[PDB]
Amino acid sequence: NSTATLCLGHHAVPNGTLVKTITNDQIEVTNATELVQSSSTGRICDSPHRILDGKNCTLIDALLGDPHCDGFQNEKWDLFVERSKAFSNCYPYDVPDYASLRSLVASSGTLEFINEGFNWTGVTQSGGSYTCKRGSNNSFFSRLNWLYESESKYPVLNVTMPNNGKFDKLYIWGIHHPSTDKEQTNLYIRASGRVTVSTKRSQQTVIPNIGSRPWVRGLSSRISIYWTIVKPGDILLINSTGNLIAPRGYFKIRTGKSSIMRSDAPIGTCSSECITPNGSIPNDKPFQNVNKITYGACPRYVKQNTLKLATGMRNVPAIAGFIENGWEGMVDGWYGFRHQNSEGTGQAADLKSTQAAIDQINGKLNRVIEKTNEKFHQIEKEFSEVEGRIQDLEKYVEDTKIDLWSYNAELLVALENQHTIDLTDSEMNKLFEKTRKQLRENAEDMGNGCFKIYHKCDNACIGSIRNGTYDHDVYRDEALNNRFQI
Amino acid sequence: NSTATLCLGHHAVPNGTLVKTITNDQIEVTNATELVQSSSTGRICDSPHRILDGKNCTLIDALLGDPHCDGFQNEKWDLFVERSKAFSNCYPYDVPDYASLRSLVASSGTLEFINEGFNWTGVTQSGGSYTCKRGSNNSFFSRLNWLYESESKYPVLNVTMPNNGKFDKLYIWGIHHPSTDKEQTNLYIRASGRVTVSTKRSQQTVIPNIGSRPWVRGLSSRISIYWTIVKPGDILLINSTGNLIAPRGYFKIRTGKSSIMRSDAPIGTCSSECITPNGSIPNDKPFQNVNKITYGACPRYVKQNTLKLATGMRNVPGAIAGFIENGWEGMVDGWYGFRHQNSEGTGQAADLKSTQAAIDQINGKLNRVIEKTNEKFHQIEKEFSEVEGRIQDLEKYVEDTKIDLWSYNAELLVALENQHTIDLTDSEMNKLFEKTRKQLRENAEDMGNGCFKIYHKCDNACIGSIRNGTYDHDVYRDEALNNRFQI
Amino acid sequence: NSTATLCLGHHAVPNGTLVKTITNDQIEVTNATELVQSSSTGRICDSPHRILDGKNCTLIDALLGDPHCDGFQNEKWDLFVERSKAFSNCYPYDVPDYASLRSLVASSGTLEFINEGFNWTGVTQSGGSYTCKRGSNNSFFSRLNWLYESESKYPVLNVTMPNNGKFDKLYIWGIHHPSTDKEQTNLYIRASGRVTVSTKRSQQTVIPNIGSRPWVRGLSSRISIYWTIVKPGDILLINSTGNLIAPRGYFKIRTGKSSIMRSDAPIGTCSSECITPNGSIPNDKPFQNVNKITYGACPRYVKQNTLKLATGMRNVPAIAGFIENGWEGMVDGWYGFRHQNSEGTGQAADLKSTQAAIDQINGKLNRVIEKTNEKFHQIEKEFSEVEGRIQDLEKYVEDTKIDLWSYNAELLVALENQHTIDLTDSEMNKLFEKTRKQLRENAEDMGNGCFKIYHKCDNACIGSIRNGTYDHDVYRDEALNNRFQI
Ligand SMILES: *[C@@H]1O[C@H](CO)[C@@H](O[C@@H]2O[C@H](CO)[C@@H](O[C@@H]3O[C@H](CO)[C@@H](O)[C@H](O)[C@@H]3O)[C@H](O)[C@H]2NC(C)=O)[C@H](O)[C@H]1NC(C)=O
Ligand SMILES: *[C@@H]1O[C@H](CO)[C@@H](O[C@@H]2O[C@H](CO)[C@@H](O[C@@H]3O[C@H](CO)[C@@H](O)[C@H](O)[C@@H]3O)[C@H](O)[C@H]2NC(C)=O)[C@H](O)[C@H]1NC(C)=O
Ligand SMILES: *[C@@H]1O[C@H](CO)[C@@H](O[C@@H]2O[C@H](CO)[C@@H](O[C@@H]3O[C@H](CO)[C@@H](O)[C@H](O)[C@@H]3O)[C@H](O)[C@H]2NC(C)=O)[C@H](O)[C@H]1NC(C)=O
Ligand SMILES: *[C@@H]1O[C@H](CO)[C@@H](O[C@@H]2O[C@H](CO)[C@@H](O[C@@H]3O[C@H](CO)[C@@H](O)[C@H](O)[C@@H]3O)[C@H](O)[C@H]2NC(C)=O)[C@H](O)[C@H]1NC(C)=O
Ligand SMILES: *[C@@H]1O[C@H](CO)[C@@H](O[C@@H]2O[C@H](CO)[C@@H](O[C@@H]3O[C@H](CO)[C@@H](O)[C@H](O)[C@@H]3O)[C@H](O)[C@H]2NC(C)=O)[C@H](O)[C@H]1NC(C)=O
Ligand SMILES: *[C@@H]1O[C@H](CO)[C@@H](O[C@@H]2O[C@H](CO)[C@@H](O[C@@H]3O[C@H](CO)[C@@H](O)[C@H](O)[C@@H]3O)[C@H](O)[C@H]2NC(C)=O)[C@H](O)[C@H]1NC(C)=O
Ligand SMILES: *[C@@H]1O[C@H](CO)[C@@H](O[C@@H]2O[C@H](CO)[C@@H](O[C@@H]3O[C@H](CO)[C@@H](O)[C@H](O)[C@@H]3O)[C@H](O)[C@H]2NC(C)=O)[C@H](O)[C@H]1NC(C)=O
Ligand SMILES: *[C@@H]1O[C@H](CO)[C@@H](O[C@@H]2O[C@H](CO)[C@@H](O)[C@H](O)[C@H]2NC(C)=O)[C@H](O)[C@H]1NC(C)=O
Ligand SMILES: *[C@@H]1O[C@H](CO)[C@@H](O[C@@H]2O[C@H](CO)[C@@H](O)[C@H](O)[C@H]2NC(C)=O)[C@H](O)[C@H]1NC(C)=O
Ligand SMILES: *[C@@H]1O[C@H](CO)[C@@H](O[C@@H]2O[C@H](CO)[C@@H](O)[C@H](O)[C@H]2NC(C)=O)[C@H](O)[C@H]1NC(C)=O
Ligand SMILES: *[C@@H]1O[C@H](CO)[C@@H](O[C@@H]2O[C@H](CO)[C@@H](O)[C@H](O)[C@H]2NC(C)=O)[C@H](O)[C@H]1NC(C)=O
Ligand SMILES: *[C@@H]1O[C@H](CO)[C@@H](O[C@@H]2O[C@H](CO)[C@@H](O)[C@H](O)[C@H]2NC(C)=O)[C@H](O)[C@H]1NC(C)=O
Ligand SMILES: *[C@@H]1O[C@H](CO)[C@@H](O[C@@H]2O[C@H](CO)[C@@H](O)[C@H](O)[C@H]2NC(C)=O)[C@H](O)[C@H]1NC(C)=O
Ligand SMILES: *[C@@H]1O[C@H](CO)[C@@H](O[C@@H]2O[C@H](CO)[C@@H](O)[C@H](O)[C@H]2NC(C)=O)[C@H](O)[C@H]1NC(C)=O
Ligand SMILES: *[C@@H]1O[C@H](CO)[C@@H](O)[C@H](O)[C@H]1NC(C)=O
Ligand SMILES: *[C@@H]1O[C@H](CO)[C@@H](O)[C@H](O)[C@H]1NC(C)=O
Ligand SMILES: *[C@@H]1O[C@H](CO)[C@@H](O)[C@H](O)[C@H]1NC(C)=O
Ligand SMILES: *[C@@H]1O[C@H](CO)[C@@H](O)[C@H](O)[C@H]1NC(C)=O
Ligand SMILES: *[C@@H]1O[C@H](CO)[C@@H](O)[C@H](O)[C@H]1NC(C)=O
Ligand SMILES: *[C@@H]1O[C@H](CO)[C@@H](O)[C@H](O)[C@H]1NC(C)=O
Ligand SMILES: *[C@@H]1O[C@H](CO)[C@@H](O)[C@H](O)[C@H]1NC(C)=O
Ligand SMILES: *[C@@H]1O[C@H](CO)[C@@H](O)[C@H](O)[C@H]1NC(C)=O
Repeated sequence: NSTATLCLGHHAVPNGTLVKTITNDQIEVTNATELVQSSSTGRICDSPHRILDGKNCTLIDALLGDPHCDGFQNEKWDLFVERSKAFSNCYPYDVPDYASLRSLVASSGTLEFINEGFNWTGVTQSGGSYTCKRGSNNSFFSRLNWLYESESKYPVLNVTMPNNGKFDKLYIWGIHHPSTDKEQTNLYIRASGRVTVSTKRSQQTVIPNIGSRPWVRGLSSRISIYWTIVKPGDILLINSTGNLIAPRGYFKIRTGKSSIMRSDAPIGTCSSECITPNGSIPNDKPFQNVNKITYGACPRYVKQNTLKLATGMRNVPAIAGFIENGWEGMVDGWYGFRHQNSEGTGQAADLKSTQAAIDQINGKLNRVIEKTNEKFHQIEKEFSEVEGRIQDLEKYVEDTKIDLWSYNAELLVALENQHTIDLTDSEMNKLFEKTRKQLRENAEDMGNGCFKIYHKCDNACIGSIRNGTYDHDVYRDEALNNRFQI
Repeated sequence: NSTATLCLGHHAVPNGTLVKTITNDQIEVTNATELVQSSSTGRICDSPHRILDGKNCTLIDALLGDPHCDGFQNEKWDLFVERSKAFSNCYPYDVPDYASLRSLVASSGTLEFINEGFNWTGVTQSGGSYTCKRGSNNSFFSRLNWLYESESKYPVLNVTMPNNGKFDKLYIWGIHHPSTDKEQTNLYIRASGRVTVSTKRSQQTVIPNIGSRPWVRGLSSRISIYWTIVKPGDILLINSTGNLIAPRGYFKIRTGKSSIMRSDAPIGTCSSECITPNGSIPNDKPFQNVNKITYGACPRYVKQNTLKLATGMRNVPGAIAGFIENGWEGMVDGWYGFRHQNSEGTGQAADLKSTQAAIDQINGKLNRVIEKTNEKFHQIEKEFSEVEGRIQDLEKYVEDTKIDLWSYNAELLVALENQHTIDLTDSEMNKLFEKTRKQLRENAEDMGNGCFKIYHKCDNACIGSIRNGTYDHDVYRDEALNNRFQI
Repeated sequence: NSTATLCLGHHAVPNGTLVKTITNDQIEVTNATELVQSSSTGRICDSPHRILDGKNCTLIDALLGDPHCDGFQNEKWDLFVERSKAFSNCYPYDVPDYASLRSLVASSGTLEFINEGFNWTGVTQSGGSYTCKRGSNNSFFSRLNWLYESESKYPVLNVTMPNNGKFDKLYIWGIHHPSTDKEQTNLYIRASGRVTVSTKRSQQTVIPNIGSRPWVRGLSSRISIYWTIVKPGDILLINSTGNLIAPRGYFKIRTGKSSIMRSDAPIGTCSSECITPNGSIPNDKPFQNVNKITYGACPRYVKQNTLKLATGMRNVPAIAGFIENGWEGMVDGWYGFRHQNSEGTGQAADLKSTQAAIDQINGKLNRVIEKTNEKFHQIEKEFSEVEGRIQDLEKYVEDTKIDLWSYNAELLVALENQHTIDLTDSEMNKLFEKTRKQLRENAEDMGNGCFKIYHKCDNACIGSIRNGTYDHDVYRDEALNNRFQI
């Protein structure tokens, strides 16, 4: 035979993967990678973030100084983990705007407390209760000071505490709501008391409401917790005629990246930057389906449980070229040559075109994988109580956010996959045209991805075509003689 | 040395449509479809959602038990429709945080009420008023209990009601603000009263303010409405020495997909999943411009009133010529096809396979644009009757931010999709041309206008063999090479 | 000698610019434009928006009528600019909902005040203080009326003011908190006063708290500011037994595009639609990095400090064609021809293909640049105090928004640049194919972007190829003779 065949082709695999594009919902590619993190280890890694396990204590109980929370005194955290088993074991209390106090302490990230010498002359300090046992002693919240009558007298208190420092001061104080009038008059001589806590710019007044309350841990009395922030150069001024649960000092309030999370996941010895209530998750992938509640450098939450990014070309199950099919038998390259000549048949991968496609697919992998982590503060996203307007707005904000990011994730994968298909198809065409330019007038396109070479073309000659060193002039006379005969 | 011409082309229409792409603001295509729902029937369909027309009653008036709202007792709804003509015809009242009470009742979706036996020994029950007529006699809110003196005595009430069930209880109660001291002392012996309603985790104390308020429906007194939710295992405790408007029981409070909408649109007999204050709208399209207030499975609201998605190729208005120059208005039975000119005359034939390939891809993207579409969650309020400050600004800002982002998404999506449709329909034309040139081998030359000069005798059957893909170039190669390569 | 060479090419520049695409993080193009506004002039332009410089006055002090703010009476604004140097110099006061009042007045855009004749029979009007000097005399807030005892009597007030107009009325009023019981009884006979301000649909009751507050400008007393909006057809009813700081009328409350901004930037005589606290910025570009706080028609805020949009093709620094190289020596076009023939060598730009590429790039420039400005009202985005739940939600919404727009901006530039690279490559190939179709059998593709023309091809013949009027039949006999020799 005075001719040879040179076919251009691409590889194929027996186990393709379905992905989505702009055109079709399901197209098979040779390989893909998952972009949605859907699994967790189940453990909260104690590195690199400072994790603080609240165990039996809520953050507020550790703030007030519930006795079984004494170990939390002056503690700091990057992430405070509140357990569902936590409980209160001191004086029954409520906190108006509980969520806001819990949030502002959590964000501050410290329970550092500085005692201050308040001048409570005329009243008895450190009132206790059998409902707040600390060891063998009736006691009280470690950071609050229960004031009451001294010598059957409760003089009007007018006590000041200036902030001469360079930091903000967080003062926690309260008001005692006795259950009976006798109880009211025994502790505070008057049948009713008043508290005004003021600064240069603010004032807070609260009236105790004597009366029976539903029984909670052996009492029908209550304490209401309030807070006051005193800026540097401002002054705390306390006026009371009874029922004041006084502060023993202030908490340092700092600005930082700390937060709080509800979780029953065990704390483990490992390292992971992203934390969810289900446990830590890796943050290599750009999206995650584990939990919309996150802490740290985290993939963005989406509704999809899987989004596959194509990392290879379309998978397509005498000799023939790429127009017909792909080559499962080609394992050492993505594109290559098959030939038939006087020496038989052969196959060789084209490394340069293979690397050009691989470099682009790895290129888009870096862009899709590095424009990734959400890294700012998080509102609450789960609610135990029905609250109306503001809770509705929080849910609406989070739902709007998730739908937009789910849309972004869906579009990104479809656009990226369409481009991956296009670029891998383009490399095939570029190799074919490159080969056709080499052959000049010595070959004809058979239309199936193969060239009919109109001269004797041994393996070294075929190698020169794969080489880019084929000299068409050497064979032109023979080839034109074979092509243009009658 | 006879020859023939075979031209490749695509169709064109006289009435094209302008669409947008990544490049141009206006490019004419053969066909397009609208993606923004911009019209409504004006009618609220009563299916498949349970619609409840409030008619003359607000949701709160039906909750409290205004006499002309008695027909709303124990009713449920998926969507409560409040009319602008609604009015109150009972005791003048106000509700601190009205919007929150209205919202949580609306979301619960039921006015189911369970009477309970409270112990009001020592006081007179069921106080009435002439401004709240029921039938012929002075009456009051059906679900509220006006307590006052018994035998010139109002003992300190200390009444309990445990929650021993497995669901939450919503208690509606109130406080009477008399206009004069005589009124205060006649009904409630002391010159001032107190109310404390508490649970294990909450307590609410409110002080009546005796005095005249502006005249409303014949009275200068007021009732202030409050509410309390009691969890299972918790206990309601009521302590009062006067002015208490007592509850007669609790409302069931549920968690579900119910809501409330202000609208004057009539309710109709039809079926439609998306409801807006303008009426029901179809939800086939991905976007809508009718109203940012929606209920049900609805297209997403965008600022654009039209977004046209290309569903055909670019529209482009004696020898024959191919696709390079123009399109073929005379081709009606296909999108791509052939024209030939040979010894037997001229002819035209559509290529069915390549036409379907284009249509299949365009229908493919039509599905993707339409299937990832409906918003399916709860909606905050988006219109406001009073100017309120911080929280209302944030609600408006959230909604404005959302709409701008979805408007951007819709604009980009249509421009990308249209660019791809133009590109794929152009590609099908080029692939059909390349497919033909591969068949002809050395028997033809590209004339540069979308046509081939075939350098051999090429009768109608021979032309048909090229369109059919069965043309054998070897049969004609000798004749063709002789015609091509002469001096 | 009896042949010619015709090469197809595109231009190149020595100083390319790096942009991003879908594939690579850094690809050099001939030209690009910046999409992120990152600089400000430092000046707030007084046009075309009505700027009102508060100078020494906060908006609230101008509202109440602090004497050194008398010049702001009845003033209007599009944007009120509050300075950090502002101060109060009247009676010490607080506003329980300061931020909300400041916001609704700012949004209304006017301090227009309508005096009304209230019936204060039985009390003395226009109470003053030495802490609020107007000229040289004890005075008070210009818009408030300090009522107190007349003839050692303070009768119970029951005063009405109906709204019979067609607009809403904003009433600003207050309550006096005396520091001692002596002040309380001297001004108001009773040891305590009560105020109820009501309408058909609302009622507000407030109790003074007698007692010492921290020293502010020589006094320990306070005024608490409250407000009431009265709709058309509604009625204001004021009931007082002491301590009432009465309104002298109402402020007009309008609905419009006005707002308030904190800034120390100087106000300028210039024109700029977009204002930031750093100063006015141009709004030609679609995005900006200057400040998330904006007023007017503004580019959207993004985290990126630069986003470069390609406005030219990839930059690729005898004769050869585009397969190898770009042509830095081609300055008058984007694509063109280089030839070698019997009359010498030459270069010519192809205007049609250059304009086709430029028109597509200018076309996408309009779409990227014209659909751009945010044109609605803005929440607060910086906070002086630590506040809890609602502030967290405000921060979270703004952070969510900025990340979404930052993502949109990144994806848009990557897609646009990929398409710009692709469309400019396509124009080069289309020009090459157009030339190849013209030449028919008279030339062969040399594989480097050049044609070998197998006939004598003078300057006029080359011109006919570039003009699209080359007649291949004229030269086909000569060309076939040179090509097909054996
Ligand atoms: C329910 O709430 C009311 C309101 O706080 C509570 O009222 C208190 O009732 C006691 C009697 O039970 C009053 O004490 C009496 O005052 C007179 C005044 O002279 C005195 O002579 C009597 O010996 C007795 O001390 C008390 O003043 C009153 N407190 C207020 C603020 O009005 C009531 O106790 C609550 N009941 C329950 C069961 O919670
Ligand atoms: C006003 O009404 C409430 C409603 O009952 C009264 O509260 C009740 O007070 C008694 C004790 O005074 C509580 O009984 C306790 O029950 C536990 C359960 O085992 C038991 O261990 C204690 O030894 C004691 O028996 C009862 O729980 C409590 N009810 C609620 C709902 O908390 C209140 O005392 C009345 N106050 C008056 C009349 O002043
Ligand atoms: C404005 O609101 C005030 C605050 O409630 C109302 O004050 C009430 O005024 C009446 C007399 O004007 C007081 O009643 C009198 O009490 C004395 C006490 O010795 C008695 O001797 C008289 O026979 C008469 O009953 C009433 O106590 C007082 N309310 C309170 C809580 O102190 C006033 O009525 C309102 N004015 C309006 C709406 O015009
Ligand atoms: C405190 O002042 C208010 C208002 O200055 C007094 O309320 C007024 O009471 C009169 C008495 O009926 C109301 O008269 C009504 O006039 C309309 C006119 O159309 C008429 O249709 C009614 O049948 C009735 O006669 C008047 O509307 C009402 N004003 C308001 C704003 O509600 C109040 O009586 C004073 N309180 C004391 C204790 O003096
Ligand atoms: C502004 O408020 C004052 C006080 O609330 C109103 O003045 C009061 O007007 C009534 C009727 O004009 C007076 O009643 C008269 O009392 C005299 C005895 O002094 C009696 O001889 C008459 O037959 C009549 O009953 C009332 O005394 C008077 N009170 C005061 C303190 O002057 C005044 O009408 C209000 N202004 C307007 C425009 O409504
Ligand atoms: C702290 O705040 C309380 C109220 O929030 C202020 O209470 C007031 O205390 C004075 C005593 O300095 C009381 O005045 C006295 O009343 C007796 C009894 O009639 C009288 O005989 C005396 O001549 C003297 O006037 C005043 O009633 C009381 N206020 C109230 C509303 O009851 C206290 O002054 C504040 N202390 C400081 C240092 O700011
Ligand atoms: C309740 O306690 C407060 C806080 O200790 C007392 O306020 C203080 O009152 C004194 C008396 O005038 C103020 O002294 C003044 O200081 C200024 C600033 O240098 C000075 O220029 C004056 O000549 C005068 O000496 C002091 O500033 C003030 N402190 C605060 C924080 O307000 C108040 O006196 C007590 N209440 C009663 C009724 O005594
Ligand atoms: C399928 O594609 C993935 C992603 O490109 C390949 O996984 C990468 O493999 C290289 C070298 O083996 C690593 O350096 C990358 O970190 C891997 N990336 C990811 C996301 O895993 C994988 O090798 C391909 N072939 C398969 C899975 O058979
Ligand atoms: C991670 O944990 C959360 C809750 O801690 C899981 O969310 C619940 O999933 C169950 C699965 O049946 C649902 O029934 C609940 O309605 C979900 N609750 C909430 C509040 O979302 C979540 O499924 C976990 N992630 C997993 C298992 O991948
Ligand atoms: C809604 O309320 C209006 C106002 O009361 C009702 O219209 C009145 O209806 C009664 C009874 O038919 C007539 O006697 C009155 O003459 C009507 N007045 C006016 C001004 O129209 C209306 O019927 C109510 N409709 C419903 C469904 O409750
Ligand atoms: C549906 O009704 C709404 C109002 O319920 C219309 O929206 C308002 O229409 C008026 C009339 O032009 C405008 O002045 C308002 O500015 C519109 N408000 C908003 C938020 O858009 C809306 O145009 C109606 N749609 C149809 C199709 O009738
Ligand atoms: C690089 O591209 C920019 C943008 O296309 C060119 O700047 C434009 O120049 C025209 C004509 O002078 C102006 O009408 C446009 O307003 C300009 N646009 C922008 C965004 O500045 C610039 O000339 C190009 N540079 C080179 C060297 O070609
Ligand atoms: C803003 O207020 C400050 C402080 O009152 C002013 O500074 C005073 O300026 C005037 C002349 O400009 C002098 O009479 C005073 O001696 C300055 N210092 C003081 C009073 O401590 C400033 O001028 C005011 N600026 C404006 C624009 O009103
Ligand atoms: C515009 O002004 C803001 C604040 O006045 C600048 O942001 C601050 O920049 C400094 C560095 O100069 C940082 O230390 C602060 O932390 C920044 N604060 C905030 C809130 O961002 C901003 O850089 C200015 N931008 C321009 C273009 O002038
Ligand atoms: C197919 O199987 C091989 C080994 O059997 C594996 O390496 C490859 O990842 C698989 N392909 C895909 C797309 O998972
Ligand atoms: C938590 O409380 C339970 C029940 O009182 C107790 O058995 C357990 O030891 C506590 N754990 C810690 C860490 O305090
Ligand atoms: C505390 O205040 C009293 C005034 O009641 C004062 O006499 C005393 O010096 C102050 N300091 C003390 C007791 O250390
Ligand atoms: C291919 O090229 C190499 C050098 O690039 C040469 O050594 C070899 O002989 C050529 N022919 C083949 C490999 O058939
Ligand atoms: C235009 O497109 C729509 C939707 O793709 C299709 O239903 C309709 O039949 C098309 N019309 C023509 C004339 O092609
Ligand atoms: C209601 O409460 C009163 C309180 O004095 C009590 O005497 C009476 O027995 C109670 N009635 C019933 C039916 O339980
Ligand atoms: C294709 O169609 C033409 C016309 O009917 C005919 O000449 C030819 O043999 C057909 N070949 C097929 C269907 O394989
Ligand atoms: C096109 O330009 C060539 C350059 O020489 C010229 O020969 C020819 O006449 C021109 N034709 C037209 C139509 O401009």
